[PDB]
Amino acid sequence: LYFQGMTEYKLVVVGAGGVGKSALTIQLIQNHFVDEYDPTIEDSYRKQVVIDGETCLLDILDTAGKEEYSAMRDQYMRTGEGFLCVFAINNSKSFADINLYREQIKRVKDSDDVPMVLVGNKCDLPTRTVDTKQAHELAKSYGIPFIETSAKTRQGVEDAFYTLVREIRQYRMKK
Ligand SMILES: Nc1nc2c(ncn2[C@@H]2O[C@H](COP(=O)(O)OP(=O)(O)OP(=O)(O)O)[C@@H](O)[C@H]2O)c(=O)[nH]1
Ligand SMILES: Nc1nc2c(ncn2[C@@H]2O[C@H](COP(=O)(O)OP(=O)(O)OP(=O)(O)O)[C@@H](O)[C@H]2O)c(=O)[nH]1
Ligand SMILES: [Mg+2]
Repeated sequence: LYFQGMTEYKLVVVGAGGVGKSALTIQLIQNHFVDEYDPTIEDSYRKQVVIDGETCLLDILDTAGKEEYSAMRDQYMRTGEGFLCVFAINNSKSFADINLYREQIKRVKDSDDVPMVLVGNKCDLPTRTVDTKQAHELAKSYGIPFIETSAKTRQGVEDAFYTLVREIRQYRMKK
């Protein structure tokens, strides 16, 4: 649970290719928006942050959306403590891919109450095909938070990662 007395949280960002998981992560870690698309195999970042007064060590795993790197899933799902399940609000297919990740996480962790947050990214764009209410209704049925983000403008970026931390904390305080 702790590293040098700081509370450790192992966050994993998952979702289809091109949804913005790297841009989100890099916005949180480095406070800059990546405009280019450099597909990820698997990257990781640590960040010391205060969340609700608690000094946390975040270990954020930035995973592959491209199917060619699927063999790496089982390993990150075993070690991850909470999952940001990311789709893009202009990509219907990405929204339809959410439960591919969710069900795989549940299967690997053999658990129905794994901490997760649904993230609808690219909320800056005009061309929305996935509505707020539609994604909200899904997250409600899952019993998880839903947050709209823009890696470009920073809207909701902290909220997405910090909500996940709060959910893990609540899951842990239960036990
Ligand atoms: N307008 C806008 N573009 C975004 C946003 N987030 C990401 N992008 C762009 O979308 C493209 C892909 O973003 P990435 O973060 O590389 O995507 P990814 O989900 O990490 O992709 P994989 O690593 O292949 O799974 C890039 O060109 C980003 O600049 C956002 O919030 N708004
Ligand atoms: N966790 C998980 N994700 C999966 C699985 N199969 C596919 N995916 C994800 O979903 C994507 C493919 O789903 P779609 O967006 O419908 O794509 P598609 O039509 O099958 O193929 P393309 O459009 O060519 O990418 C992959 O790139 C992965 O990100 C699976 O078994 N488990
Ligand atoms: Mg990436």
